[PDB]
Amino acid sequence: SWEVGCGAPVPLVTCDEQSPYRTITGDCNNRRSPALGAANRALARWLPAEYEDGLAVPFGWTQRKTRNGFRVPLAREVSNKIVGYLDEEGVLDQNRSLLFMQWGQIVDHDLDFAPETELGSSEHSKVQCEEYCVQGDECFPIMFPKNDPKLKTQGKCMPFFRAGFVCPTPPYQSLARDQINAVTSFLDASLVYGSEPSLASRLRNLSSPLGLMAVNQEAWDHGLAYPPFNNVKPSPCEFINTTAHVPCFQAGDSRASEQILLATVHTLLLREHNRLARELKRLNPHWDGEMLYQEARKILGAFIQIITFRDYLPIVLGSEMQKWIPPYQGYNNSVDPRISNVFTFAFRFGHMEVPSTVSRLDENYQPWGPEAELPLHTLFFNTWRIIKDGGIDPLVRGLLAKNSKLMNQNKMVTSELRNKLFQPTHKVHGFDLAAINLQRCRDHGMPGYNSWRGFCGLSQPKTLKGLQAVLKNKVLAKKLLDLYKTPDNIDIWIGGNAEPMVERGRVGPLLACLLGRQFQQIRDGDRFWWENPGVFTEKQRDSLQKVSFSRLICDNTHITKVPLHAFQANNYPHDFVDCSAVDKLDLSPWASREN
Ligand code: HEM
Ligand SMILES: *[C@@H]1O[C@H](CO)[C@@H](O[C@@H]2O[C@H](CO)[C@@H](O)[C@H](O)[C@H]2NC(C)=O)[C@H](O)[C@H]1NC(C)=O
Ligand SMILES: *[C@@H]1O[C@H](CO)[C@@H](O)[C@H](O)[C@H]1NC(C)=O
Ligand SMILES: *[C@@H]1O[C@H](CO)[C@@H](O)[C@H](O)[C@H]1NC(C)=O
Ligand SMILES: CCCc1cc(=O)[nH]c(=S)[nH]1
Ligand SMILES: [Ca+2]
Repeated sequence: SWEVGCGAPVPLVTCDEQSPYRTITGDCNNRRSPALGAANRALARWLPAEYEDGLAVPFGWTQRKTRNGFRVPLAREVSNKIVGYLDEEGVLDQNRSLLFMQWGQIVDHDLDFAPETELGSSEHSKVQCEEYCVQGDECFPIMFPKNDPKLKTQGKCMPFFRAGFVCPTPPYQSLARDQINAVTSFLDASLVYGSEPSLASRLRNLSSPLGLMAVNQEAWDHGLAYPPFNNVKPSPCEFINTTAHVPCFQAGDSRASEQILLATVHTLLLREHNRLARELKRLNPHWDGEMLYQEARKILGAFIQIITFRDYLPIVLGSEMQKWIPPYQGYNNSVDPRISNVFTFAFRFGHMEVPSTVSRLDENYQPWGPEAELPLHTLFFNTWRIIKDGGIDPLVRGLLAKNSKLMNQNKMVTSELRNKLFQPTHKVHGFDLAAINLQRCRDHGMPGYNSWRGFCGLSQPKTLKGLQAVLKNKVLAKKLLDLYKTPDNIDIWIGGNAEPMVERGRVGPLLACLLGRQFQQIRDGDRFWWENPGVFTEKQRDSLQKVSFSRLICDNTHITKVPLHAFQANNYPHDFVDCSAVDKLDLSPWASREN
């Protein structure tokens, strides 16, 4: 513990407190310590950072300094040697829908973002990074090992910039460098309304006191809306299809359009907002557009929070759920609702659930179109497919009917992601997320696998016979030790995901513990949590207890047949049923009798 903080977070804000609304920035959630949970501030450090210089230097950066007596293996090599796999045969989760994979990234984006640093624009310094792959300052290239096929096709490194950090943008001394978390730690739909007032505003429709969110002009989904277009260029969305010339979406989170399905749900969530703002004016026609806005925004929030804690997490967590998330017992102010720096690495167990393809299913859930099933790698920043081909409905059916990819040690991340990822400003569909995840753990200064085993009060294996036992996988261990000399150097992401999944869940014991407390801290520490008295009425809570993704789709698309359990893999037409048989959100409890 040194000092009271570091510079670069907005010095002064206000808290109306009497306001029964969340700020946009997340300030004023907590009267004791305002900035807690707030956007554009440092991620929380549950354990001390770890760097070659103990300050701002990532491990491996040096080429001589070894970690714990050994050099760290290149990210790209553990990815290839342990993470890669060819055969997509048999990798689907028999009981997890694609929706299952698709809510984690939605939730992930509500909760955190490490702003990646590229700094200036007029930059050849960017050219130095990718073309020549020059190490230095914030560029920190992932070199390819020998015998790396990409080698013959994309020079000798995948560019990779470090993550933003508190105080300077340049590194400093006398304190461990902390990465920034640009969104709000709370589960407050800040991936839809923004985390900066500036954005929140331009995101709204202010030309009508209807409390609506802004929607697109140039196009519609045969009646329904589409988020406005992110006006700035270049546009990775245009790049993928210059002919199409269709840009990315304007939404709270800046990552909204990374892959088609994500913008799919982002669209459903935006519709849901207006949908309410409309009905809130039907029942309460005496409110100002501001109120419509904040009430809808309030409502959309508990929804996210319900789906997430009620239906999502109990199956991600399984048997270690009620351990870390025993039923609600009140808003504990002494709780740090800040998102941990190592949580942002722990939640991307969500990558190993992403399957290689994405299909558009017709209104009878047979393949819509002749190119009905598409390769996932053609869907990064792909908005033209939605707009100029099908709309949201087709893709929403595949979300309900298609499976997610089950995690499996010999088959961890699909090539659409391992070899063919795409990245803005980069013109090639040749990126490795797995490697980026790894180069990332270092970039932040993550403690190694065993510091996290121990911290979670779990056996921290020292040996090879010691490791095998814990993953229950003989050769994954061998491979790991060969690549990572000792369990202590294994970068956490793969370390955490390398464990088998716990009873009924989809994550190993370590991630179970890392996630457990982080979600227990977003709730307990949320002054605006939908279940805490004050924030909602018993008549209102009652209503909120009825929501369902199924309903979400029914209210904001033209689908008709849906499954009662949107996540438990559902098959058609057996598991599917009509919208009428699906409970709705009664909006009666919000109405105000003016007299
Ligand atoms: C493409 C990508 C996805 C799907 C096709 C995808 C999916 C997920 C899910 C389902 C997650 C959680 C359940 C999840 C979490 C996080 N991701 Fe990931 N993701 C795709 C692509 C990316 C890319 C690119 C990044 C950037 C990584 C970097 O260091 O540059 C990425 C990150 C994350 C992440 C870290 C978030 C943060 O704190 O900034 C998750 C928690 N994903 N994804
Ligand atoms: C780029 O986007 C354009 C714009 O839609 C696409 O052109 C269409 O693609 C399919 C062809 O199978 C059908 O929509 C039409 O036959 C095409 N129309 C036009 C205007 O050509 C094109 O498919 C995309 N191609 C790339 C580079 O992805
Ligand atoms: C704002 O709302 C008005 C009133 O319905 C509507 O005419 C207009 O299209 C909306 N603008 C945006 C950008 O949503
Ligand atoms: C899927 O998981 C749920 C858990 O709620 C279970 O009840 C459902 O029956 C399961 N069905 C299948 C197809 O495994
Ligand atoms: C580290 C940045 C986080 C991130 C970016 C992105 O584009 N998609 C996802 S899921 N996460
Ligand atoms: Ca948030």
